[PDB]
Amino acid sequence: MVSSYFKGILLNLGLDEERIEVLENKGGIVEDEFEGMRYLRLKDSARSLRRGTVVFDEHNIILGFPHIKRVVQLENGIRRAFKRKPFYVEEKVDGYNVRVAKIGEKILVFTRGGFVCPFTTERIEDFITLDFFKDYPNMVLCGEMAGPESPYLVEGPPYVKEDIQFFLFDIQEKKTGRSLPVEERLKLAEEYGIPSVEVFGLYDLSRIDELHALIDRLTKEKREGIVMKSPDMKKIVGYVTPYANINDIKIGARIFFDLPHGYFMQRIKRLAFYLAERKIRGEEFDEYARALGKVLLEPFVESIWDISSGDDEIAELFTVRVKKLETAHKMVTHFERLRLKIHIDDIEVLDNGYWRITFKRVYPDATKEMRELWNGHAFVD
Amino acid sequence: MVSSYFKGILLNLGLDEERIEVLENKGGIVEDEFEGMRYLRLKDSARSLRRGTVVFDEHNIILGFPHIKRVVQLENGIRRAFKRKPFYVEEKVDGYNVRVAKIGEKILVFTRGGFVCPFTTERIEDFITLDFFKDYPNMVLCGEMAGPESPYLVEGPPYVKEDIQFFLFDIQEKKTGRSLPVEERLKLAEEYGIPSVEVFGLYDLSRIDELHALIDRLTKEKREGIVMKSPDMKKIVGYVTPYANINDIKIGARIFFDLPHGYFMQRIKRLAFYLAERKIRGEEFDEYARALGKVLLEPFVESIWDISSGDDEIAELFTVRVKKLETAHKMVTHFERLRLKIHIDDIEVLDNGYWRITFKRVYPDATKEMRELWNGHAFVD
Ligand SMILES: [Mg+2]
Ligand SMILES: [Mg+2]
Ligand SMILES: [Mg+2]
Ligand SMILES: [Mg+2]
Repeated sequence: MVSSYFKGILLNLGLDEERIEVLENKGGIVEDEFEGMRYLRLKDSARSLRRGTVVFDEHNIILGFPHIKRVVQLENGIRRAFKRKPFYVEEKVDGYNVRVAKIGEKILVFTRGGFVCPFTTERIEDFITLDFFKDYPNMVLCGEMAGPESPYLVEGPPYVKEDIQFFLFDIQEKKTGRSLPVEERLKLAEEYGIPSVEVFGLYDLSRIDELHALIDRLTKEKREGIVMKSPDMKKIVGYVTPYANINDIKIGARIFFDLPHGYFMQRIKRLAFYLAERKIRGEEFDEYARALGKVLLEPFVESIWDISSGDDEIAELFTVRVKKLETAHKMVTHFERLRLKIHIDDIEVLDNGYWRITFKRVYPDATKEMRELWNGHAFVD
Repeated sequence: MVSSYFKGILLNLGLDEERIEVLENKGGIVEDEFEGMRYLRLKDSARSLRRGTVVFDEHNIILGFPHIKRVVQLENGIRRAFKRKPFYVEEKVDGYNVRVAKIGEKILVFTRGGFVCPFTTERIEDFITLDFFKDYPNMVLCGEMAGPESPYLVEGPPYVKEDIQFFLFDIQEKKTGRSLPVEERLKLAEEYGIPSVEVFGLYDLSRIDELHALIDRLTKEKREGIVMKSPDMKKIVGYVTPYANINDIKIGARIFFDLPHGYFMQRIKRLAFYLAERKIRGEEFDEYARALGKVLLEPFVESIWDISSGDDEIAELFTVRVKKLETAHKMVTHFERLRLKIHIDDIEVLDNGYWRITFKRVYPDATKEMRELWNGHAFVD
């Protein structure tokens, strides 16, 4: 299942031989390959080695991201996490996270599960100077890839009007995964001109009313929310806008089936706690209730009508821009290896010489369940 | 864990000794007691022995109910289940199901999991002549207990204006669980004056438009739906109204947490498929969307405000009528044994000599989760 080359590295990191065998047999560790370079992916956590960790050799170990906790009640979430101590407040940007690292002579870009993204790996030179990795070869740039032409999302921040952008939110050490303190990370982003998430400033519990006002502005601006970080990066909590919760449901309800457990319920919960904390009542409350009902039902009913004839599969269209047509071929191979059903729908050359690729992503499992129910399949609750 | 008396009975029914041991160790079979009579309850299925089966001796075996499948698309659900053959259409009544049987010299009433209900056991003589069991001691009357003064629900059919009522929907053999054909069951209900679910008539696929019209009438009348049965009772499918799905969410959203998996999602799904099948559009669609958003959010936000001070637990009030105060004491003991937190809030003697008991049922686990989130606990998605 997994080479003794990689199991030897795990042994030297202190994993037990029995744990390695269980991980190997259960598919918790798997081998992958990018441009001929073999590496190990952690599909499950292995003690200190978080899910999404990748191992190329004894030194080139890129730790997966911790799961960052969210609060649904902002004022008490702050009181619990930070008491009255100060914390940085940054934008939560709605994209996909990436880790950028120098591996051998190559700059590689990893998505959350530890896959090398051929698209982002080709594009990352458009956003980050490679000087950073000449000076800090053992550091990992951590950021959100976000915009309207994304390979993995169909939404994004309003201020990215075309293509896609990188937004730094952390700088971590290889092997240990240790985060730089906020201030040092921000100094490095300045020094190397690395685009950053917006840092709104330094706040504390006493400024809760300014933070509510910020959330209200972000909601009207169709932005995702905030991430709250102690200066030493040891305490991190996120809080998202009602816009983010409502729009997530709208996008998801087109598919409905085969989504992460609790996808819709969690966002209904976050909406209810926002309405409760902000004391929203009267007509304003009614507009949220109407919006929630609309985004749950309208996209879902439309897909039912789509599938009800019997030909089509539920689908999402998206576009990306690539420098080389060869990258588009590599993404098709990459999607096929990820067990996604995605094909090229259109291609256009742009006036700057980039290729704009339109992909169509279809959802056969959600389609099957939706169609079986339409066709009268009977099931127990 | 479980007496050799009962394991001997299971052996004679053909269960394997190893299966019995696994069931015993896992708590899939447990012993219970009512008025000094010991019996075995099946918390898990055991081959042919469905969950909720109870065993008192070699003969007094009362089979649990099959899980009756539902369709979410009525016309195609009928086409799939029945093709163009006729089927009976009965009312689905929103209550709790019961099995009534003669055990020794006693008439006992069992709820779905196989518990003897002390309330319904005391009350059942108000609805069914015990003559039936003099003539058919080996038959089980199966019905819904429904009304505004219910120990287990806080909703019910509109035409039960006070107290609670029994509605027969099946007659089954002891030990085998075999259902009588519809016509024989209806003849017996007539002969013994047993109150029945409304039988709307005999229908087929060709009458789908009359069935949609029926569903529309039932929805406006705040009734639950229909159950479709082949005359031989071998094919049974249910279909519920949009009213039932919306009101279920409204009731459930007061608690929200600690409910059956998929409770809300399943009812959102049923609403979407009704809107799609009936081609509901425009203002009519908007009113369903507004209703769905309101029943998800309003009861939930109200409970958050309730718990936000820190004293109260989420609660439901209900009333029942009993002939004897002693029955009220037995229900408290019964609730305590079921791991419910329910106490007596009020008592009133009625002009007919019955006692009206007001109980308060509280939800400590849902309360705890709701309050932790309000108080700022941070969690991953
Ligand atoms: Mg995100
Ligand atoms: Mg989003
Ligand atoms: Mg029911
Ligand atoms: Mg109901």
